[PDB]
Amino acid sequence: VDLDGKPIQPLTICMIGAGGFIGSHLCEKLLTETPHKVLALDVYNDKIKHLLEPDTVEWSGRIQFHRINIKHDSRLEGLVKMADLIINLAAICTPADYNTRPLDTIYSNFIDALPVVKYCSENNKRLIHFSTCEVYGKTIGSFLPKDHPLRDDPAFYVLKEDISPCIFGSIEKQRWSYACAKQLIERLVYAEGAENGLEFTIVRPFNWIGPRMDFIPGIDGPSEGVPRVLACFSNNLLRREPLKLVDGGESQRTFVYINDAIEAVLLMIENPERANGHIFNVGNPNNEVTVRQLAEMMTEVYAKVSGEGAIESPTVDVSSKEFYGEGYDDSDKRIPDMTIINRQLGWNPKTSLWDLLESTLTYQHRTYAEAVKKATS
Amino acid sequence: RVDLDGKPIQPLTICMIGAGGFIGSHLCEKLLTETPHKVLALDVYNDKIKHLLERIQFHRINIKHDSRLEGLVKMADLIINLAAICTPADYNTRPLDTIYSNFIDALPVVKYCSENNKRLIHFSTCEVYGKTIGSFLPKDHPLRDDPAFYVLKEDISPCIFGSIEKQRWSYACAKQLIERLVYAEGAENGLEFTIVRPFNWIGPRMDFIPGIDGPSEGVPRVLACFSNNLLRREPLKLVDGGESQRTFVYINDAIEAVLLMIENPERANGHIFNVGNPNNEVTVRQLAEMMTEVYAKVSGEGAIESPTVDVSSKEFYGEGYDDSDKRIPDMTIINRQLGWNPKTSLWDLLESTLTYQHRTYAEAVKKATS
Ligand SMILES: NC(=O)c1ccc[n+]([C@@H]2O[C@H](COP(=O)([O-])OP(=O)(O)OC[C@H]3O[C@@H](n4cnc5c(N)ncnc54)[C@H](O)[C@@H]3O)[C@@H](O)[C@H]2O)c1
Ligand SMILES: NC(=O)c1ccc[n+]([C@@H]2O[C@H](COP(=O)([O-])OP(=O)(O)OC[C@H]3O[C@@H](n4cnc5c(N)ncnc54)[C@H](O)[C@@H]3O)[C@@H](O)[C@H]2O)c1
Ligand SMILES: O=c1ccn([C@@H]2O[C@H](COP(=O)(O)OP(=O)(O)O)[C@@H](O)[C@H]2O)c(=O)[nH]1
Ligand SMILES: O=c1ccn([C@@H]2O[C@H](COP(=O)(O)OP(=O)(O)O)[C@@H](O)[C@H]2O)c(=O)[nH]1
Repeated sequence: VDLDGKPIQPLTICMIGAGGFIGSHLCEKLLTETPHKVLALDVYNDKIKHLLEPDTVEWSGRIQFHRINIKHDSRLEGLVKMADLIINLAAICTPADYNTRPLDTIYSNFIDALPVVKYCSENNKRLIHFSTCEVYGKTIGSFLPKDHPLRDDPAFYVLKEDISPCIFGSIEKQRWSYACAKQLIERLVYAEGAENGLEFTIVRPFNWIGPRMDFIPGIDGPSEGVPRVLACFSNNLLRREPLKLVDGGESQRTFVYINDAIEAVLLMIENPERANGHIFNVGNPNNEVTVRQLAEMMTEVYAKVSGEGAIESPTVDVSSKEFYGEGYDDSDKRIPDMTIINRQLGWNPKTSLWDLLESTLTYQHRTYAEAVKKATS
Repeated sequence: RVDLDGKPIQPLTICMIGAGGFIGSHLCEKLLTETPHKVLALDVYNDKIKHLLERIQFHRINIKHDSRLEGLVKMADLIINLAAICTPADYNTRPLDTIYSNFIDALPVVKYCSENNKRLIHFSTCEVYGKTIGSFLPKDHPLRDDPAFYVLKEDISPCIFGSIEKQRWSYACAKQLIERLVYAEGAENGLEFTIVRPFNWIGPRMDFIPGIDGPSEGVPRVLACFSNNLLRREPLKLVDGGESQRTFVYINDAIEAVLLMIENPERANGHIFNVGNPNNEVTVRQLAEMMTEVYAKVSGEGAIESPTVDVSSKEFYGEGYDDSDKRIPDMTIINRQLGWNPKTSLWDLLESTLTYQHRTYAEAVKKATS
C-alpha cells in the first residue's frame, strides 16, 4: 500500500543503465522489497550479476537482463512497450571526461536519451529521468566578495528545484558540457510534459555514495581512468597513497547514503500522483563537508576499518590543470532544498556521513584489499 | 581589396542558411553590394530577399529533412547558419519546436562542416548569458553598480538561466548547448568556427507587423510590436512595466561586424563574439517613449493621451515567461580582433528604422483599418 493510502499496483519496469552503480542498488530494493518486475537494460551486467540466472534462479521471472546499447537498437521500442514505467539512468556521469570527451558527454546525456522520451510519450508510458544536482551548477553566493555577509544567507546557496537558477561557467569551461546537456534534457522532458501529456518525474541526485560506485583504477577499471571522489580516495587509501585534493579541496558537497536515496526513488515509483509533474532533489543536507574534510574523515574511518593507522601527510594539493585537464570548472557548494521532496513523499535521509563511510569503506576493504596487494607485486 | 591582416581578399562561395530572414536579408544586400563573394541562399521562404532575384542563388530548402543539403554545403567554402526560431513569444509556447530548431536541426550542419573541412559561422545569442549575476543582489544594493556584476564578457561571464519551469529558457539552453558542441567539435576535432552573439539587432526587415506582414494574433520582438502599436495609433504594451534593459545596435553596424569575420578567418576562427552597442542602453519604457517621440517626428501626427500601458506577462507572454534583465555587451574581444565599433545612435537608428516602417506599412494599415 502507497503514501496516498491506495493499494500498490504491481508493474513491469524498464530500467535503462540498470547495471550501473545506481541501477544495481535499485534492482536490490525492487526485488527484495516490492512486487515489481524489472527489465534490466545495459551494455554490461557486472554489478547485477549476483542477481541473475547465471548466479542464482532465486529471483528469475522478476528480473531479466537484456544486453542493449541504446545508441542504435530497434529492440528498444518493444522493450519500452513491454513495461509500464521506464527509468533512464544511462548516462556518462564522471566529471573526469566532461572536458576530455565533451562530444560523447553531450551525445550521452542529451541526444541518446531523446528516443527514450519519444517512446514513453508515444506509447503512453511513465518516465523517471535521472538528471543531476550539476544542473544548478554554481551558487549565486559564489560571486559575492570573499567573506561578504550575504554568503551566510541561505538565499544565496540553498538549491530549490522550482526557483533556484542554473548557473554555469563560460563556454570554454567544457566541464559544463555535462550540466548543459542535463539541463536541456530536463527542459525537453518538462516541455514534452507540457506540449503533450507526458507523465514524468526528474531526479537530481546530490552525490550519492555507496558500494559499487564507479571503479578502482588498475583493478576493475582502467589504470588511466579517473572516477568520482569516493572511488578516487578509496583507491588512494587501499594503496596507502595520500589523497589528491583538487585545488586544495575547499569546495563543499553533501553526500547521501545510497540506501537512503533508493528509498526516495522507490516512493516516486509507488506514488505517481505525487511524483508525476515534479523535479526532486535527492541529497542529505546534513552531511555537508569540504573536500579536505571528506579526505580527513575518510582516512580516520579507514584507519578504523583497516587496522592500519594513517600516513605522515595523508593528503596533498594538486592543481586542476594537473588533475582534470584544460577546461575544468566546479560547483562550489551543493545544499539540496528538501521542501518539495519532503512535502510530496515525506522522505528524509536517516544516515550519517561517518556511518555511511564506515559502511562503504568496510565494503571497499573487504572487496579490494587482497586484489590491490597482489597487484603491487 | 584587402583584409585586416593586410592580405588580399580571395572571393568565396558562401552557404547562407536562414538567408531570407531578417539578418540573412541584410547580410545578402551587403555581400552583393560591397564584396566579390557568391551566396547560396537557403531558406524555406525568400520574401525578404525577393527584391534581390532580378552571385546569388535561392534554394527553397528545409534543413529538417533534405538530402541535397550536404552537397549544397560541399558546394561552398563558408557556411553561415542563421536558421533558428528566435522570437521569445514561443519559447514558452512551442518549447519542443524551439529546442529542435536551435539545437537538433543544427547538428547536421555541424556534421557536414567538420567532415568536409568547411568553415562555420554559427549564430547564437546574447540570451546565452541569460540573467546578470547582479540581478540576484538585493534591491538597490551597491554591488549592482559594479560592472563586475552586469557586463557580459564572452570568455568568462556565466550563463545564468531560470529554473526548468521557466520555459522561456528553452531557447537559451538550446543555444548554450549548440555553442558547447560547436566549441567541442572545434576541440575534439579541428573545426574552424566562429560564434556570433547578437545583442538585440534592430532595423528594417525585422519580423513582421501583425495583420499585414504576418498573423494578426502573432507576437514578434519588441521592435515589431511597438512598430505595430504606433502604426495603429494604439498605446505601446509594456510587459511588467518594461523596467528590464537592453542594448540595441543598428543592423547596418552589425553586418559590418559579420563581414569582418567573414573576411578575416585568421582572427575569427576559434572565437565567440558579442555584437551589440553598449552605448544604446535603455529600459523598455524608455525605448517606448523614445519611439513615440521619433515616430511623431517621422509621421507628422503627435503622440496620444497615455502612449504606453503596463500589462502582465501572464496576460502577454503566457505561463512560463522569465526575462534577462540587463544586457550590456563587453566588446574587448571583438574590438581587439576585428577593430569593430558601432557608429550608430539609438535615436538615429530609430529615426531610420521608423521612416522605413512608416514608408512601408502606413498605407497598408490604413487600408486594412477600413
Ligand atoms: N551517483 C551519483 O552520485 C550521481 C550524481 C548525480 C547524477 N547522477 C545521475 O544518475 C544516473 C545514473 O548514474 P550512476 O551513478 O548509476 O552511473 P553508472 O555509470 O553506474 O550507471 C550508468 C549505467 O548506464 C549504462 N549506459 C550508459 N550508456 C549506455 C547505453 N548506450 N546503453 C546501455 N547502457 C548505457 C552504463 O553501461 C552504466 O551501467 C546518471 O544519469 C547520472 O547522470 C548520479
Ligand atoms: N535578430 C536579432 O537581433 C537576434 C538576437 C539574438 C540572436 N539572433 C540569432 O540570429 C539568427 C537569425 O536571426 P534573424 O533575426 O535573422 O531570425 P529570422 O527568423 O529573421 O531568420 C531566420 C531564418 O531562418 C529560416 N529557417 C528557420 N528554419 C529553417 C529550416 N528548417 N530550413 C531553412 N530555413 C529555416 C527562417 O525561415 C528565417 O528566414 C538566429 O540564429 C537568432 O537566434 C538574432
Ligand atoms: O580525487 C579527487 C576527486 C575529486 N575531487 C574533487 O571533489 C569534488 C567532488 O567531485 P566528483 O568528481 O565526485 O564530482 P562532482 O561533485 O564534482 O560532480 C570536486 O570538487 C572535485 O574537483 C578531488 O579533489 N580529488
Ligand atoms: O510588446 C512588447 C514586446 C516586448 N516587450 C519586452 O521587451 C523586451 C524585449 O523582448 P523581445 O521579444 O524583443 O526580445 P528579448 O530581449 O526578450 O530576447 C522584453 O523585456 C519583453 O518582455 C514588451 O514590453 N512589450
